[PDB]
Amino acid sequence: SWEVGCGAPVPLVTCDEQSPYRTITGDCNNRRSPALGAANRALARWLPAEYEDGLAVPFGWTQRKTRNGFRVPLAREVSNKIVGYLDEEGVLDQNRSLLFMQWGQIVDHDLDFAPETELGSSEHSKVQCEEYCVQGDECFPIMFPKNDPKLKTQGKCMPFFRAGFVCPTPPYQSLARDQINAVTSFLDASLVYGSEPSLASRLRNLSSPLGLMAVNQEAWDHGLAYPPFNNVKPSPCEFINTTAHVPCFQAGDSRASEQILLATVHTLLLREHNRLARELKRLNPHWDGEMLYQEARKILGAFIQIITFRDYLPIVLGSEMQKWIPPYQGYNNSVDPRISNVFTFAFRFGHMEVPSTVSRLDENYQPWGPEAELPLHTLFFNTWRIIKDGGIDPLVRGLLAKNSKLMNQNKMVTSELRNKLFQPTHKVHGFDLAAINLQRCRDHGMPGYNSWRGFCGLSQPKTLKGLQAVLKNKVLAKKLLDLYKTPDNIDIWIGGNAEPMVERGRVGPLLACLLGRQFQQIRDGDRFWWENPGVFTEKQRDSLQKVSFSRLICDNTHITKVPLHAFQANNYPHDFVDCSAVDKLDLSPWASREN
Ligand code: HEM
Ligand SMILES: *[C@@H]1O[C@H](CO)[C@@H](O[C@@H]2O[C@H](CO)[C@@H](O)[C@H](O)[C@H]2NC(C)=O)[C@H](O)[C@H]1NC(C)=O
Ligand SMILES: *[C@@H]1O[C@H](CO)[C@@H](O)[C@H](O)[C@H]1NC(C)=O
Ligand SMILES: *[C@@H]1O[C@H](CO)[C@@H](O)[C@H](O)[C@H]1NC(C)=O
Ligand SMILES: [Ca+2]
Repeated sequence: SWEVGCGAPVPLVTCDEQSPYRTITGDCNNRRSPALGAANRALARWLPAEYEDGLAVPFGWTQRKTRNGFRVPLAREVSNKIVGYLDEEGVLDQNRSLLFMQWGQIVDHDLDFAPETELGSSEHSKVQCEEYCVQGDECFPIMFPKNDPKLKTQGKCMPFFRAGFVCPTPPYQSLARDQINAVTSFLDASLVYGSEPSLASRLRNLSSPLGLMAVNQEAWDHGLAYPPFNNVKPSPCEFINTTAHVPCFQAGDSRASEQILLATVHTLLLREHNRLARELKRLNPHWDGEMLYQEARKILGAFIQIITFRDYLPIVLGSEMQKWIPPYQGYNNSVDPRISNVFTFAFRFGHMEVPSTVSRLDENYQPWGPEAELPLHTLFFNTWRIIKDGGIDPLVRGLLAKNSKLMNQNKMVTSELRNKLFQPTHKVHGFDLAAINLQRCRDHGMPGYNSWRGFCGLSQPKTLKGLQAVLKNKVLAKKLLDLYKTPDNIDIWIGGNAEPMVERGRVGPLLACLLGRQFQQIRDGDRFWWENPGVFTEKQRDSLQKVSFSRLICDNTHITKVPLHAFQANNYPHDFVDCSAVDKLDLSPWASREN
């Protein structure tokens, strides 16, 4: 053992152990090892990390240092040759609503975040990276390949900063560099409430005993709540419209406002906590502040576990759903709840499900206004279009009535993310989400494609021919072997995403395995899973078994017509029924009467 346990973790964390509510930090879930499943620890390593020096350095950092006797291609080149595409016609998913994309990004944010390293508070190292494109330290710039239109217009590289890691922060190893997971691994609404105590209350409304979440005071949505503004300037949401002067939001998770449609969902969620607290009180007026917030918070994590596990994963995993996640068999103490370093890349399949435009729909679900359809790239860190362009209900309608993008081997990721990404502190709509992902696999030390196929007990192509049969694509196979030179070197993100989709799901076999096992572990390692006997009353569970993403829209917007199955593709008004026809979360079983 390199080190059996390493430094840099909050020491002052201790366990009640008979309390009914999860900690904010994830700590105390597991009794045998308390730190397991908690924020600010290291991502689990299902397989030994693979670095250039075997410790912390990434493949593609030292030019002459090959991986298996071959230079790894530049991320941007893999981006340009395989990932990109021009024609947006015929890419939409006939049977996946835009909500299908959004929910994956929401679930993913609840489960994992590996942030960039610090010490850039007043760093021109941050800038040195920006301006002179010099590779050093944590500055791991993405260099453009010769023949790249960004050479001509943007400079020599796209900045990129290595992710945070445990113990020594700048910069030390061993044990071989292990990256941080800043959020709780349990599916527990951390994205509404925060994963630090400091954030969590910062966000509660403690100016009153009602247990409500702190809302916006400087703006409203037909009298409905909006998430509070984050007052940390420099703010990028201000930076996108110097005029509009509208900052990003404050949510339990830092990425809330990365695009308007994620910000939107956050909104629906905050509204759900407040909405619920008023009710707990009405039925239980005696209940204090904490009692109200804790119990609403508990209802909420349970709602996310149900939508995720009953509605969402079956349609992501397909046939592969039972092979990996069999019907719940109760809490298992031996199960390692931690998110693995590789899941955070596996879950990135969502990137190829993001479309190039967002829509606003009116009451008749028709283009609301002159400019209802907008390019995705003018919606990164855009909050002003919610508050000042007539409200969320129309973005929510877009979500129901528009279609997710289908992953496509010849059409993987839209240019909106591929050439136009806005990243905070960097100024242009000019970054590349695909290249980022690849540079990151390398930063996080991921094992190649074949290691992961090995891990999942799948065949391991060694030849152009081999790869053709697995991907079922001759040209993709060939491009990939022309750059990688062997499948042993293919970055997992691309490797996994290249595989044709399994039956009735949205990922290949490699990912259905990577995804399948992770989620199974987070459901089986949660002392607080909702269906865990003892956590809710039988009664209470028969009341949650009814919740629906349709219901969540009804109870928290002025939309009065919704689909019954929100994630399949639903055209108005055939597939649309009035809210009246939809099952309500009967909170009656939460009555706690003293006499
Ligand atoms: C338009 C919507 C989206 C945008 C603009 C976006 C953008 C980003 C960005 C900038 C990062 C940070 C990458 C890095 O610096 O390494 C990221 C990471 C990630 N994305 Fe997305 N993404 C979107 C949608 C999604 C979806 C739909 C999914 C899954 C269904 C997803 C899953 C992830 C995951 C798991 C991470 C890594 C987070 C971590 O560090 O644990 N994203 N995305
Ligand atoms: C910045 O925000 C303002 C709105 O806050 C945008 O201006 C609006 O756009 C049209 C006219 O151009 C009108 O329908 C709105 O009523 C305008 N409002 C105001 C105050 O001008 C403007 O387009 C945004 N700029 C950018 C670059 O996004
Ligand atoms: C806190 O709750 C009180 C009581 O409803 C309300 O008047 C106030 O607006 C809330 N404050 C904030 C900052 O959200
Ligand atoms: C508990 O999890 C461990 C780890 O796989 C394993 O022994 C077993 O399958 C599970 N079963 C029970 C009954 O806890
Ligand atoms: Ca979580």
